Amino acid sequence: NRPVALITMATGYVGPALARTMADRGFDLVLHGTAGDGTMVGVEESFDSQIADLAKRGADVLTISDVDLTTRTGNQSMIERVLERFGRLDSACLVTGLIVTGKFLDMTDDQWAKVKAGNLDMVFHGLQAVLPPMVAAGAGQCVVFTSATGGRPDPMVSIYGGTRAGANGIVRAVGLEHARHGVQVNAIGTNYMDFPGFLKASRADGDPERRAMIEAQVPLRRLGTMDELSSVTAGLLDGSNRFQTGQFFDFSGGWGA
Amino acid sequence: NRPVALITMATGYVGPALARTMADRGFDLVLHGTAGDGTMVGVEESFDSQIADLAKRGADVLTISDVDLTTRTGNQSMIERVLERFGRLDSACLVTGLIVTGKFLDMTDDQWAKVKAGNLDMVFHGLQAVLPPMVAAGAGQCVVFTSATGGRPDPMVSIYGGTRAGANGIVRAVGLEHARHGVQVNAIGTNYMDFPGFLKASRADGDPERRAMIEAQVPLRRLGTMDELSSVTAGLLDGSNRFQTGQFFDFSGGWGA
Amino acid sequence: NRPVALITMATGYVGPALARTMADRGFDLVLHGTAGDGTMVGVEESFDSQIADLAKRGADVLTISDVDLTTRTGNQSMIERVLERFGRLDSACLVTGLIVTGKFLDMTDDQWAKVKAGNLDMVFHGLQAVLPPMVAAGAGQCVVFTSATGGRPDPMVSIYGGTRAGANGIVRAVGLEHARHGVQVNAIGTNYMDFPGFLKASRADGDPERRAMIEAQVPLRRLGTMDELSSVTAGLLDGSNRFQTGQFFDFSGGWGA
Amino acid sequence: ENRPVALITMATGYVGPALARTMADRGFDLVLHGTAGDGTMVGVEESFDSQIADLAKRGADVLTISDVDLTTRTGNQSMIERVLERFGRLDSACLVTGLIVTGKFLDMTDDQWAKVKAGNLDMVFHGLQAVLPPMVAAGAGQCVVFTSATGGRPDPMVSIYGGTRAGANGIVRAVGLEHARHGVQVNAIGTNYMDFPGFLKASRADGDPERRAMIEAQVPLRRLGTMDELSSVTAGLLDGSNRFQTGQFFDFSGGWGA
Repeated sequence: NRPVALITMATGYVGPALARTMADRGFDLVLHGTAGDGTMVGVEESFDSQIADLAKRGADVLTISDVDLTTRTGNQSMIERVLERFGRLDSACLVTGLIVTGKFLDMTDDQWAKVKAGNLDMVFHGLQAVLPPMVAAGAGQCVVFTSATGGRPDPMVSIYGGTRAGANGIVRAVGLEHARHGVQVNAIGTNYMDFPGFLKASRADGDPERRAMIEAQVPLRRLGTMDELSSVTAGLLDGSNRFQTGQFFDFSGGWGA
Repeated sequence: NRPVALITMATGYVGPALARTMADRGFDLVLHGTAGDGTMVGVEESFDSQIADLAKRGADVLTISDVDLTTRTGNQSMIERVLERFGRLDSACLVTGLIVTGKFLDMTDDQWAKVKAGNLDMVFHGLQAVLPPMVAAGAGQCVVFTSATGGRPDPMVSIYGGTRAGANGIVRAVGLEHARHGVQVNAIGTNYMDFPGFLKASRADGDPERRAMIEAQVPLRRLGTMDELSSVTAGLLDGSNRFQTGQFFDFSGGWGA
Repeated sequence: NRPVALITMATGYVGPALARTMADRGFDLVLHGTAGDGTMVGVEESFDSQIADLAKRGADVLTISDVDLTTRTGNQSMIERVLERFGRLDSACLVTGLIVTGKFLDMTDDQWAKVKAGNLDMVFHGLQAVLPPMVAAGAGQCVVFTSATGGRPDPMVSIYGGTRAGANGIVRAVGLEHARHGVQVNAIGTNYMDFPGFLKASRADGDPERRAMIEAQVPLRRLGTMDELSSVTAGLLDGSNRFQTGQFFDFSGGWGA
Repeated sequence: ENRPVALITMATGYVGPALARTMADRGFDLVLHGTAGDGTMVGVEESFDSQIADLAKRGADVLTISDVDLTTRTGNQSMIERVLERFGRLDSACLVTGLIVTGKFLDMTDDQWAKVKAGNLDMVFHGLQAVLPPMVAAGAGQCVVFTSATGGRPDPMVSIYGGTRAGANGIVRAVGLEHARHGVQVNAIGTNYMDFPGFLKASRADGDPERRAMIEAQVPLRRLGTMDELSSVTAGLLDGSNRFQTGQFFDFSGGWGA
């Protein structure tokens, strides 16, 4: 019997690559994201284009694209649909967050209201939904993607970086509370990754002059690739490492060290 | 003229002792308080008994008891009133939070909203109100009280400790973002303190067998007094130390070491 | 043109397991350790027996067991022999440390001198030996095994825990000082692992119920295996992840969260 | 009548002078250890001849100790033996430790490595071993070990120095927790960008405003810390007013180590 791996926001960021890598390791996948083709605001790899590659790797694919992951209902709905299809949930990769930057005294009630939703509510409702089935099974592995800024909340990223630290804080407590059930909850915070999502936050967009200045701010003088991030993320979701929980791993080329 | 120091939730916890020593250090006082049934500090010393003593120490007191610090309007209104009374704001001690404990999967949507309001809203709107008058003056010292759990979000205090950890991160960024203006924003996190609030929550206010057990959980084998906590807090708000900002300080007899 | 992977104290702990998986990933190997067989003073797997298996996995092997890794000579010499055999060093796993425990005030000038040599001198000399060949090549992946006590130096393990924390600090700085040359240097710190060393130093066999008392102390209620550890270790040395450096990874089932 | 005793090492510079004045104001008798001599000497920012005079006007007696090697058991053990014979008690101790060593990690020699270990680690291990017995017997005591803000963020060009300082904090943490049940506190203060010679020389900005202008700009609060500020914070951990912190590390670098 093939285990199941849930990957939220799987139309972009690490989802696609992680989906291919998790399939190779013998997992069935339940991708969540934005339904659509390459010409979409939040889609860089479509479901159908993915389902054909994951099927050649021997994986069945449930897809979910009609849930507000910032609410209890949307998260519980996703999990209820995952369990009726496959009847199990062994791994969950909850990608969370809304990026908002600027001066702390220019932040508005709306910005403050919506950064808590992306960075904290997605984590709280996401974990309340994925854990119950893992607790009953006696084994599970979760990876909550927060942000490297949570490890070092810096100026001009105050509310965004602070709430991410709160997310990592929740992850630690939750990772240790359910460790005695064989369920692992860990956090992975990235920064300076090579994907269009981060290219929108920083006005580099492949610009050689602006790209070089961004690559200069990281100790390893390069941006991270989704092939690298998927490898380490799968290491915490493929049952090959069951001795880490409640921890936060900075993945930013030495930036968050 | 005398420097002005604001103290929130000043009827309990560190408020009383802090105002006593700050007056001894030459500060005028703005004491904020609340008797709302849903508040964590409580009423340990009434403003009626405090203004009497603090006036014997040479301080003029402004009292505020009709503002909700979980909202922008309440905080902004509170700062309108201090600047009309004294025309300046130098030090600010923002006590925040709303205690909620339990197993992560037993948390309700309102317990999750009550902790976001106490632990994060009071800080976002509190800091957005005290900083402008300090930045204009080019000087200022702020201390926001979070909790020792922010440095170690443990099981059974997942969303409390977690949101405290998010507030400590906000403090880090804000304390650095406004360091250029000579503004200090630090955060103190306490635990195992000797005051009616904690004594009653742990059911050790009239129990010797309980206190002995409770105190054995602190490396220093005792509960911290408010004179100790005010002495440490006053050193970050009396002008004697202008070289620490954006930092978190554990105050728990080593529990958070 | 297979890349080379150096592993030290490869007769026990992670050495044996790591070698196999590194061989599985296409690495020629250089193994340091002691001579003997059958846990004969730290020999969990004799070199004679390892090369046999590592050869079936298509990996050449060089053995070194006559150097003192607490000195500049032994380390600089060990690398002289690695490069004359293969002419390259792409990965290095430096295992370091001599265990000492007891009351801090009962420690002697001898115990203090010993733990410094195992926990600090080995790291300092080791890194000065493996880095040069990687800096020249422009690529390299190093891992220094310290101890989970380095993330939380506790009583009864003061000098041992502190010196480990010193090792981590070095690894942090060194990992950042050479990230611009494309060289990674990270640290792993374990505790409660299922291997003769910890088992003997914790009364594993003899009071076998004591093992249950020890497992109760780990959040995940188990001892880690060298397969899990080698999988994580290999992931920082197999070239799949080149976006982390100067970081410390606790590996103690959450005990260091 | 009966005054508490406070031991301060390396008292001729850094924080010792400003710390000795505020401790005496708080009613403490003092034990000053330093590399004694006149102001014209290296590391001597304020001679004991002048310090002792100032502290007596503040109502504090003073004992001087200037012939011990604080990197060895014999030195610290002797220092404390002479402290007890004079005052019969030891209540507070501020152990200043370390020896600055910077540069690229590869360029580090066995002698540099051996020396940063003796300054950042040997002084801590032996110092705490000598200070704690009388404090434990007295059921109460407070120690502050001065490491370095680098211990909180070991950066490039300061590897072995910051690394060993990190270990120093780790020892302070373990030792601070192990003896908390005896009423004894041990904490660590790590500073940087302080306005005093030792740092001004290391940073290569002693007589240069242009370079110091750059140095201060590296600090969030855009200035260098003063010994009055540091002595104030330090005295709070040694004057009996705060007995609820131990095994902790306090960064004091204007936000640089936040």
